[PDB]
Amino acid sequence: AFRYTRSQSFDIFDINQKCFVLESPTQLVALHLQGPSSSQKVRLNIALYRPRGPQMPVALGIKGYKLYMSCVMSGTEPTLQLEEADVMRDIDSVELTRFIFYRLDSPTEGTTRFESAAFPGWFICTSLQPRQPVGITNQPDQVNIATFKLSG
Repeated sequence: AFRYTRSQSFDIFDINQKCFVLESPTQLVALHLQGPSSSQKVRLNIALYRPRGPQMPVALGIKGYKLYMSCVMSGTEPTLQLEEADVMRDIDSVELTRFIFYRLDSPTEGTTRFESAAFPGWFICTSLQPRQPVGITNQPDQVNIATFKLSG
């Protein structure tokens, strides 16, 4: 279990300077943005949680679109999705742990990885190629990018 402490908004880019856009209500994509005002860069409203004991556990809100990121099984594959969810005070079930990621900062380099709490060993990643969905991988930074830079 995790209990909400506060939220803070951040810009995010991957290590190749791709940002996120909301391609459709259920899919984020990563691209090099310099487009029109129908392609609006996504910011994250990062909800920080305090654990029980069983670390910076966070939920990742898609700022202004009323969505949170989650990891769920689809078929037999771990999958990143976006779900309509309100702000969750208490994450106190295996089910709700789908919304929790461990924010893993490398302070010296200012980079960050996000590991799923529901699927340990799985990390948020982007394709090496632009205009592809944001996903999860158990081979972080291996023919994908799992390294991000956040700025508040």
